Amino acid sequence: TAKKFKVVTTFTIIQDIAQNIAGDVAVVESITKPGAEIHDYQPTPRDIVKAQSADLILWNGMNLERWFEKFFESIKDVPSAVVTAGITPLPIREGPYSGIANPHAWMSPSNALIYIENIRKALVEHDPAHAETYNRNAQAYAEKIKALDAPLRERLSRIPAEQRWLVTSEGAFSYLAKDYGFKEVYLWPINAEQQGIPQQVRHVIDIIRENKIPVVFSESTISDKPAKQVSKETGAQYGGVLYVDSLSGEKGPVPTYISLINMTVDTIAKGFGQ
Ligand SMILES: [Zn+2]
Repeated sequence: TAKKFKVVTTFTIIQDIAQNIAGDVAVVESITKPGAEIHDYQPTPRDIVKAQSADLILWNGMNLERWFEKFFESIKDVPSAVVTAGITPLPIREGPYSGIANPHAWMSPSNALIYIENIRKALVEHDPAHAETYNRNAQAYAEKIKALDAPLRERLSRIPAEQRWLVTSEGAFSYLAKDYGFKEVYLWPINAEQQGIPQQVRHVIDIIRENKIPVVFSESTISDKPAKQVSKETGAQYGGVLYVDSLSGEKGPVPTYISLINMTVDTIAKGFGQ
């Protein structure tokens, strides 16, 4: 066991999934820090250094990392793989990014099985000496992720179907909302320039009042102020922060992808009174 194979991912969700497949034979690091906003992140010369010293680079695609392709052309002779191949996208519904793929495909546990398989294939292709380890680690982790779905599905099924309105800040939850049958309401369709402008806030306020939706949420990499303004003006409680675009730090409450899905579903269910 000389040097461990080095994998660099764009953001922390992919880091944790990939590290479970890598096990003990590769080290996986994320370019972005826990808590950092990932869509419009601005890479630095230190990020270039980290990617250039990798043996493999992994990114989401599906219009997530607006910085990645320009960043990756600075990198020489390091292979890359997009980990969302074979996932059917949901289009963004409005705004300047309307009609392109919503990147947040990892919020569906069923989609996460495809993430696992794509990362396994990339590690097996670019580090073939360790293929048996990657294959065994991916099979074990996919078992965990597959078993994850049933308790989450049952928990959220407790909410009456016509009350399943998921009101968030970024429209980051479309794939989870589809899996578990929630109608989707958000203050902005995807992180970008405008986030909590008027018109956005008022439309969401209107939908909450018409349907008496009991709760509204924010997310861990953006500002909680728009969601709190929405809850102040309506009958909705502020349900707290959901995790979607980043893990917490390793010593925080959301250290892993599994903990992210569990925590987001728990916080939603609690917002509806379980
Ligand atoms: Zn996002």
